[PDB]
Amino acid sequence: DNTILILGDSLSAAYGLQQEEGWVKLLQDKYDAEQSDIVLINASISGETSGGALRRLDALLEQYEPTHVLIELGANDGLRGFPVKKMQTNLTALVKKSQAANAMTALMEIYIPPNYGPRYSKMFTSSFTQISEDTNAHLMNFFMLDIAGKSDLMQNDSLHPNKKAQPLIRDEMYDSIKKWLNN
Repeated sequence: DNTILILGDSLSAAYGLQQEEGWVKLLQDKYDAEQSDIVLINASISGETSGGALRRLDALLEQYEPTHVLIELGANDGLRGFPVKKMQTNLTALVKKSQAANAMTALMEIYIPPNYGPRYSKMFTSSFTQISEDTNAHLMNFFMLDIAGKSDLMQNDSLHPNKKAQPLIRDEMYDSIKKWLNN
């Protein structure tokens, strides 16, 4: 039983693509073809924030009783310049609710452009390390780091990865998930 609830935003919800082209579904295809027992449940919603997810999580945990929760949230809070202290409170509560439901929890590190200056971007990214220290959630590398500088992998809007990016993200997530579940 390695059932992983993916609590993400547009970076995991196949924004601008068909759901079947998105990395979560491509990653399940890979698992299915390699005799894995991992099952991904995608609960990602485009535009989701840390506080919006917090309002949904109790119901998702009751619904699926996942053994693992992988959080990929906060980019929308940071793009909007929301206070990092409040995002940190919200993400910590997400982790603690997941752990209280017996789910092993991972948190993806997120990076944002300096739309509110470099110091806010550092405050924002460092908060994920602080939540991991506070909760013991497993920190995951941001899969966009090696994608966002490649224009052939990004949609016209320069924000969302395109269809070509999805197999690449699938392979980074295969590796990050494998390291977590051996970790």
